[PDB]
This record gives sequence, C-alpha cells and structure tokens, in this order.
Amino acid sequence: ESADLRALAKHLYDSYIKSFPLTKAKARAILTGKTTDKSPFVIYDMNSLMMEVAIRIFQGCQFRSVEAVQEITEYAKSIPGFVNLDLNDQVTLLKYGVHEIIYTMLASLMNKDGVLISEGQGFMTREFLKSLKPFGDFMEPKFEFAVKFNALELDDSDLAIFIAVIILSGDRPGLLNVKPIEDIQDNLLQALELQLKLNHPESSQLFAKLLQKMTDLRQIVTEHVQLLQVIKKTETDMSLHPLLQEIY
Amino acid sequence: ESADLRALAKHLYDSYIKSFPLTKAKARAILTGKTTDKSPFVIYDMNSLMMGEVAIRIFQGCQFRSVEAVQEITEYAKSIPGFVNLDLNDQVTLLKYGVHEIIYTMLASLMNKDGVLISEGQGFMTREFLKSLRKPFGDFMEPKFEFAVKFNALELDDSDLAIFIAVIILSGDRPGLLNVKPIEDIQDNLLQALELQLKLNHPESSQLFAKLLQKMTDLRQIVTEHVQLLQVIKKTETDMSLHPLLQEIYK
Ligand SMILES: CCCCCCOc1ccc(C(=O)N[C@H](C(=O)NO)C(C)C)cc1
Repeated sequence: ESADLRALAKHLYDSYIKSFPLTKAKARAILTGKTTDKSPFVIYDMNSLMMEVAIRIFQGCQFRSVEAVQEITEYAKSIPGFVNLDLNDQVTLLKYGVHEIIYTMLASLMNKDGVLISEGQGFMTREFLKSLKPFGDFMEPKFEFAVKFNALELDDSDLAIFIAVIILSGDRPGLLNVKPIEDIQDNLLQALELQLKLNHPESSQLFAKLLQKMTDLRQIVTEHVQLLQVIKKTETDMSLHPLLQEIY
Repeated sequence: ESADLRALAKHLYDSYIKSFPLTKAKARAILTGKTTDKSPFVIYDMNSLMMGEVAIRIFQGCQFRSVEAVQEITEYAKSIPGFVNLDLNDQVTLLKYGVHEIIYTMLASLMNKDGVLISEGQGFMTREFLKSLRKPFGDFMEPKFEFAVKFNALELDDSDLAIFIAVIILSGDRPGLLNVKPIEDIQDNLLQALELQLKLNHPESSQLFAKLLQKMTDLRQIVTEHVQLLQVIKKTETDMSLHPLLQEIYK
C-alpha cells in the first residue's frame, strides 16, 4: 500500500538530513550554482593548497572518510528493520557497503571542474588533483562517475532511499541470513520507484537508469581498493604514527 | 501505450528464436528429466571425455563457440529497432562491450549447479571436471557457474531474456560512444518493454525488474575477472592461439 511507502521515503529523508551535515541541496548552491554570503577557498595549485601535498592530501581524505563511515553507520541504524538483523550481518553490510556509499555521496559534492572539501568551505580543482604523483589517479575516475551520476539530477529525497538500497544488498560475502535483508531491500526498492515517479514524473525509466549506475559504482570501488594496495607498495615504515594508522 | 510495448516484446522474442539455436526452453528440456530422445552424453572425467577429444583442447573449443556466439548476437542486434540506423562506429562499440555480458547471460540457460550443456545440447560437461583442469584453466568456468546458479533462481524464460539482452546491448554508458542520446532513447523503450513483460509474465514476483537490472553488476564483474584470467593464460601459454575477433573485442 502506497502509504507506508511514502511514510518510509519521508522517514529516510529526515534521517538522511540529520545524519549527513552537507546535503546535496547545500552543495549545489555552493558549487557553480552561486550565492551571496560566503564563497569557498579555492585550491587550484601548490601555493593555494599550501598545507602539505600528495601524501598529506591522501591522509586528509582518510580522516574525512573515517568520519563518513560513522555518519553512514548512524543512518543505517535508522533504516526500518536493519537493527533487527543478525549483528554479524549488520557489520558485514556496513563493511562492504560503505565505499559504494562514500563515492555516491561524494558525487553530490563534485562538478566536472572540482570537489567541495572541508564541509564545503573549500574547493579543490579537478586539475590540481590530476597533477599529483601516484596519487593523481585516485580522484579522476570518481570525477568521471560523478559527471554521469549527477546527470540524473537526483535530489536528497531520492538519494536517501538509494543509499538505503545499497546498504541492504544481500549479495555481500559472508552473510548468515540473506532473507530478511532482501525482504527489506525489496521494500526500499518499491519506495524508491514511487519516489522517482512522483519526484521526476517526466524522467522516463529513471528508476532503471539509477540501478544501472551500480554497475559503474562497484567497478569504481574495485579499482579503488586495488589502487590502495599499490600505495601500500611504497610508503610503509617508521610508524612514530602509532595508533593513528591503527585508526585507519 | 502498452500495446506498442507488447508488440516490441513480441518482435524481439521472434528474432531471438530466429537468431539463437539453443533456447532456454530446449536447454531446460535436455537437463531435467523430460524428454529421453534428447538425453545428453555426460563428460565427468578423462575416459568419458575421450568419448570425444583436454584443457587446451577444451579451451579452443570454447573459443570457437564464442566466435559463433558473436555472429548470433550480431544478427540479433540488427533486429533491434533503430540499432542499424545508429552511427556505424557506435554499433561496433555497443557490440564490443555488449557481447560477453550477453554470452554469460545466455550461458546460464545451459547450466545447472552440476554442469553445462555443450555441442548444442548433445553433451553435458561436469562442473567438477571443469574445475579439475590444470592450473589456470580450472578457474575459467567456475565463476560463471556461481553467477548462473544465482541468475537461474530468477526463473526467467526466453521471452524475458530476449528483451533483457537487447537492454544490455543498447547501454550508452559504453566507453567511446559518439552519440549517446539516440542510444539512450532506444534503451528507454526497451526498458519499458522489459518492465511490462516481467509484470505480465511474473505477476507474483516482487521487484523482479529491479532484481534483474542489478544482475548487470554481476555480469560486469564476471567479464572483468575473465579478462584478468586471459592475461594470465596468454603469458603462460605462448603457443596457444586466441581468435583475432576475440582479440579485437578485448583491450
Ligand atoms: C548468445 C550465445 C551464447 C552461447 C553460449 C556459449 O557458452 C560459452 C560460455 C563461455 C565462453 C567463454 O568465456 N569463452 C572465452 C572467451 O570468450 N574469451 O573472450 C574463451 C574461452 C574464448 C564461451 C561460450
């Protein structure tokens, strides 16, 4: 019945707002969408950056991503049925879902020329990121995904349901009880479909186009982790950085 | 109008039957009990194999089947409304990237958890036998079995698959495409047709449409794993020849 579907959509939206500080609505108003109170500092080269380069940028991204995981974790616990799953299955779903979610939400903060950083008080150009060492290949395939993903023109109410769909996948390795997970994901998928039909009545087969983006998304995540291995292949030793690499 | 969508579904199923010699219907009519004029000979070891012809030989037999499959898929693609009216370069790109995803979708029709039909359904080669092949070749088919067992649980029939295969071809997020708009226009039509087909054919199956579209994620990874395997085989088997058509498809 369409009432608990809209109820679910509204519920996810509100939770998404509470959990994630920088919404797409706010990000877009800051990006090339302009407004008149505060423009972000723009990092376009080595001197404008000047707060250490290459390694320290990568490390800055890890700090932020560790923050993101905790925001996503809180959001997951608001998905009806999630906290009632097997504890091991909750951990597994977050462990394998969090990267997909991070690059999905990161698109909200990107345009074809750069990405918002530091709660949007900053902007790092796409071109500055390409000019880096082994690290100049990290962000670029994310930019290419974002350009295509953002073409769908989803807003936060759409993204909230989509993010829940990703978390409740069901094909994650090592799950103990797949049934209640795919039951929840069936319900979320229904809510997303209705949401897209109501929010974007003249965008045909948007639901289908969005799900097809998961194919790009998972290969991006796969490529990314393999890239992460190559960096554990040159800077390695002297951990006067003790528990902080333990945090990571 | 649903009527134009039904007519498109019927057109595609028709071309599917005309293009592909071994349908899911027939493959499921050799595998299960059913008919006993179409019982396959079963290959499960070397002696039962030599009721035939190993490793490298199986692999090149597989190569030739793939090449055939490219011809069948190409003939099918041309029947898809608007496909042949596209920029010739984009026709080539769509097939380049579409062909293996379709092969592994169709391959699932020929599979159960225990093995796979071969030689147009006259033979059946065991999963365990395939997994026991020397080193590199033993990991070739196993992830295709993994996919098939899960894909086959959707219980699609040939009229479902016909439209799904067309949807795969007309992607538009394919690398290198020149004009994405007319491709995406065709795919939207195909997606509407698929959506209708699945709700009329599987009325009690909730969100089958979304669940099927998600399988596209598994297909992509199978192809990606498969390319990595071939890179390995080409380095260890310097005396083994890969077909030029297959080489052109890979990069
Ligand atoms: C639509 C026609 C589908 C016919 C199904 C044939 O079954 C298969 C399954 C897997 C393969 C396969 O992976 N071939 C590899 C391949 O295509 N590498 O590119 C190698 C061995 C040639 C080929 C045929």
